[PDB]
Amino acid sequence: DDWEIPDGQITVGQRIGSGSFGTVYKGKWHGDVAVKMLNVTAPTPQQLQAFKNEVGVLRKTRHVNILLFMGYSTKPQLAIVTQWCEGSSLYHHLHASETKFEMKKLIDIARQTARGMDYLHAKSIIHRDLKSNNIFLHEDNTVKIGDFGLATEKSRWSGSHQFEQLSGSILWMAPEVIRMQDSNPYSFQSDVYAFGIVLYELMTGQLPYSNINNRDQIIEMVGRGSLSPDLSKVRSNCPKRMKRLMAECLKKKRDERPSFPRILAEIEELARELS
Amino acid sequence: DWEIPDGQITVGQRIGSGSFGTVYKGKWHGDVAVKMLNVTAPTPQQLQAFKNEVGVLRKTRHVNILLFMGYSTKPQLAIVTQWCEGSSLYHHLHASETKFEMKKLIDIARQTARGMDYLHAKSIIHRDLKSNNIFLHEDNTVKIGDFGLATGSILWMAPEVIRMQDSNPYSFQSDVYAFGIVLYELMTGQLPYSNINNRDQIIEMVGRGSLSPDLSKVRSNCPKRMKRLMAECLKKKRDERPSFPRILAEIEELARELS
Ligand SMILES: CC(C)(C#N)c1cccc(C(=O)Nc2ccc(F)c(C(=O)c3c[nH]c4ncc(Cl)cc34)c2F)c1
Ligand SMILES: CC(C)(C#N)c1cccc(C(=O)Nc2ccc(F)c(C(=O)c3c[nH]c4ncc(Cl)cc34)c2F)c1
Repeated sequence: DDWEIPDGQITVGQRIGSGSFGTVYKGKWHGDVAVKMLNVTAPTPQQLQAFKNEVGVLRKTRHVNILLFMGYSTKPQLAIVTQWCEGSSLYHHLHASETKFEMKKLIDIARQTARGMDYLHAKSIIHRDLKSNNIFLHEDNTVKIGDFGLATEKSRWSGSHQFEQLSGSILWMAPEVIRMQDSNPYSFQSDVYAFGIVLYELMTGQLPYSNINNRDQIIEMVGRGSLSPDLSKVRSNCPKRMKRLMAECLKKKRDERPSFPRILAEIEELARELS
Repeated sequence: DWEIPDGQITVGQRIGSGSFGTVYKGKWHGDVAVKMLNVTAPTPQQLQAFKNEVGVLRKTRHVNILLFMGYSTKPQLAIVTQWCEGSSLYHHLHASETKFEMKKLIDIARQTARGMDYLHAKSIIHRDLKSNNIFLHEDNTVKIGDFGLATGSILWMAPEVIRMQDSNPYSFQSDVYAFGIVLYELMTGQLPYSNINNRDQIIEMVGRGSLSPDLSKVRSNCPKRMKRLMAECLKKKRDERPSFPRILAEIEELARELS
């Protein structure tokens, strides 16, 4: 295969992070790359299948707003090679750094994120974990959507042990995803809900549910339909179109949420109005 | 699969002519560029050129190479890529005469060498590298393409190429020479031979080895290692020029030394 990179070519440099996703390094290969390695010793069946699936998903993508897949290696380690992203995630900017973006820039971040997601859905790819920490602000001018924490081990059990491991994603999980009444409750429409929460973050500067003190309460109440983000907390310069669009993306009945083509078109119209 | 069904792309403003056909800005999950052949039936030559271009572009996944996104065959042959925002390096250096700091000039050289190293690793010869084919996307990321008239090549032609030595005088080393001329443009802010008035004189004298770029025009803060590298890339004899892995390594090292 054309995207396999022979052993010896990549210089694997600094370790950036390790976790349930494997280990990510900065590397050199015709310039800067990121290298995600999924095993150290002989890979398990699970690891091999996770690697094959991730390469298969990524190889379907060629879009400016989706992390650029570049290649893979299989020996001595399973490795997925992509572009290097330079900067911080949207989550890090908004919630860890007190970055103060101008509204035109908040809308551009929304617009680029919507382009990437519209593209994914056109390629029949449900992201499954859209959230502001997976929206990379590369060189502070380009959004790159990735899945920067994809767990290699998948649980077999549709259960409440899942919520610990997915604690970093609870705020972006649609109500039907929380309730898990289907064995795989993820859809294009659950990605749209997550995008609604991102809109909330951009237009309020805050995470939803900031006054709820524990995750179990969020899980219970969002599941029951008794907790919803406080939309009144949008900043005074929030455009009217964004108030409407955010409420539509957060609709409790999944089939009432708008599609990404419609979301994108609305945000493109807004951006034109502000320019 | 990369075929884009008809009707999905909104074809917008006409930008210019391409290497074949016509380039437009378009909409397709965001901005794109679309190069279309606006004929009702393509010739064998046109179909082959389309196939060769899609085939080459599909082999590329690198931040410094224009991103291929898809193609269409009906009703017209079309090649779809990312839209590049900004201007070419030619435009910045020679038209706007944008005043870049030396750190940025070196970064542009470094990014161009990454893209070219990548191409040559993928067994792709560019054949028309020049500053008009180096797009400065968002004023800071190099995208190498072959933009034709959307953004004229004798100044970048190695002596063996300009003298028409044989029916196909191109090689990785003629790409290296073209890169040497891009280095010259970056480091001097000028085109080579800016004082020579006649194209035929340039063709004759560069081919013979009696005219070469005036390296005295390099800016006083051009690092010595960059000037020497440029001179190596510009060697009149093809086989004396360095490979891109060596070029890239040298630029990476000299850039590290500056900062
Ligand atoms: C298409 C989709 C649904 C999206 N969207 C998806 C599905 C599955 C996985 C990924 C996915 O993105 N993989 C992946 C693979 C290799 C990596 F190195 C990294 C990775 O951490 C980085 C890749 N550059 C980086 N620069 C800087 C930093 Cl700090 C980290 C990285 C990575 F996240 C994306
Ligand atoms: C891989 C290689 C050897 C390199 N390197 C190569 C070989 C052959 C052709 C091309 C090649 O680049 N094709 C191509 C196809 C479609 C286009 F729309 C355009 C195109 O003008 C643009 C694509 N975005 C653009 N943003 C802005 C503007 Cl002003 C123009 C464009 C284009 F140049 C590249």
